[PDB]
Amino acid sequence: KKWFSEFSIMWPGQAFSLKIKKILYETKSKYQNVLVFESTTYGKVLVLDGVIQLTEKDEFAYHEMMTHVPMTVSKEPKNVLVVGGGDGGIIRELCKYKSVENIDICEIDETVIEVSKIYFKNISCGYEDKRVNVFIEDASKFLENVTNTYDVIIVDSSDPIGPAETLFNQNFYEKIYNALKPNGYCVAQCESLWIHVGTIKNMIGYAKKLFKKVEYANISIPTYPCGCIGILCCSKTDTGLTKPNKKLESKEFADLKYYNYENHSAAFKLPAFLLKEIEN
Amino acid sequence: KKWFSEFSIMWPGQAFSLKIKKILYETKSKYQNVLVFESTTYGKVLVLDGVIQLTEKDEFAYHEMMTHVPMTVSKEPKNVLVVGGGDGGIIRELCKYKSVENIDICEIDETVIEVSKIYFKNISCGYEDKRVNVFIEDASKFLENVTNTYDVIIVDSSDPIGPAETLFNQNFYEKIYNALKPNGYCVAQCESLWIHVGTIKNMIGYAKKLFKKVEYANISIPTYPCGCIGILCCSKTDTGLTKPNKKLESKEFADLKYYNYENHSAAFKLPAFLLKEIENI
Ligand SMILES: CSC[C@H]1O[C@@H](n2cnc3c(N)ncnc32)[C@H](O)[C@@H]1O
Ligand SMILES: CSC[C@H]1O[C@@H](n2cnc3c(N)ncnc32)[C@H](O)[C@@H]1O
Repeated sequence: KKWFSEFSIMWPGQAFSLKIKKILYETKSKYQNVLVFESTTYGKVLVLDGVIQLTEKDEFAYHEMMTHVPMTVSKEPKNVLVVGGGDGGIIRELCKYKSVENIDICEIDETVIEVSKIYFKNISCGYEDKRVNVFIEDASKFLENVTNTYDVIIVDSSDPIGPAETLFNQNFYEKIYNALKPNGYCVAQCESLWIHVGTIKNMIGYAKKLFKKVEYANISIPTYPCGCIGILCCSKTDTGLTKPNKKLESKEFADLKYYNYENHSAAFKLPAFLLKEIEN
Repeated sequence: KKWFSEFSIMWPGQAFSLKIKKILYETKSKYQNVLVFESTTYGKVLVLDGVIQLTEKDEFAYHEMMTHVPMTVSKEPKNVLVVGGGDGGIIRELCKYKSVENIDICEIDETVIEVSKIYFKNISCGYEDKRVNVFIEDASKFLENVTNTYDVIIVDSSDPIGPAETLFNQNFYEKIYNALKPNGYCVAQCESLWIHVGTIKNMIGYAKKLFKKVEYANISIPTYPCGCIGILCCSKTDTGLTKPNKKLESKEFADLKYYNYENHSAAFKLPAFLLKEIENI
């Protein structure tokens, strides 16, 4: 009985392994190597170019924090875009907001959507919502001509090596800024504070050229390297994304497993060493 | 270059590994297998029975949260007990409080204190402080017949597989409770909320039979399984441990790399699923 090991040039000197119960699917798509397996203790796992993208056991932490942070701050969002996120976990959490009109997703790799629909039904269930519109395209190309459209943009990308390489540069952030409404918000997956603080500082700096308020939050998730991942939070208004404007009290939100009102703000209380690195 | 991989029945089906620059020391003590190695990206690493105890790069997160949460709540803590903690990290943090009068440490395995002096001098530097008294004993035995003595008890244990087994039971918590002053506090290492909910529920339940207010806080640390570890927070007053009564702003605290006043309280804002489980204790 074998183990899967996640080793990368992006985090050298460390590795995380999961014991494999069985391999479910492996193929090479037009864009990336795609592996799906049942682990013995974290449920099903999705792997792209040898990097864990999700497990069934902990995916809610990431998907709920990335969605409910901006969606409890934006008032009356009508148009939201997911960049990347082919598994559909973000769309799942977005569907819970009954007054959103259009959920647009731009995913480069249609094989990730297919596989998610087949093997991760509890994640990909939102694709059935008739408000969902799917665009199969490089988001960097998709966003190049959009302006003044989205209330919230959620960048749920894979890591900078592979097709997401176009999503971690200044030009992309300008596109996000322009694609947003005047009071719109963006959140984006961003490097772990335990790995490359220099990358976080680079990303904050690209955002701060455009956005009035740029903040960083941490989410605990055991199957990403170092057991955590950042959220780069970008606001066009001065008030930012640290404090929710509403409580998720309706029935669609009863079963949340991570997010709540208090932990929203707590997510932005970062270790002292990081604060010092990003203050200056 | 070889890798070190951390396997345990306490975390089946997963493992974290670190690339080994060089092996520094390996010995079987009277109690456990002791390993020290230099990793390629985390510095030196202390391993006990095949489980990572600390690394140089991230040890401050655990030692600072474990220490400064109770020490900023207790108003005038003069006598403090560390259980376990042979490496010295909690003692280092405690020595920063000039107003502390006495620090007792009870550590079962003196080889771990010896190894820490040799290979972890930036962690073991407090053993030189003249306030520090060292007892080499199973803390379960040590605390029999200690009563109404400590303002703070900090239980920096290894995992419950091995000699720390005697620290993860109701009997231990009766001793802690008796050894603390009437407004004393205890904090105890209490495992990962991603995989140890069973243990976390058992421990909180033992503490709740004695203490009026029992809380749980989480610390981000990448070299413990799941990238986090919790603090079982035990108070004899109803106000508990979530709000500090002092700030760490003086020179002695200039070097803090994790803890601050907001982070203290934020540590206790737990994931929704964990809150639901703690409701079922
Ligand atoms: C699984 S969540 C991360 C996703 O980001 C998608 N992705 C990577 N690069 C891009 C890109 N340039 N545009 C849109 N989606 C992308 C990946 O194919 C993956 O499904
Ligand atoms: C390295 S910090 C953890 C410390 O807890 C110590 N320890 C484990 N069990 C006990 C015990 N029953 N009493 C005191 N210290 C202990 C271990 O030897 C280790 O040095």
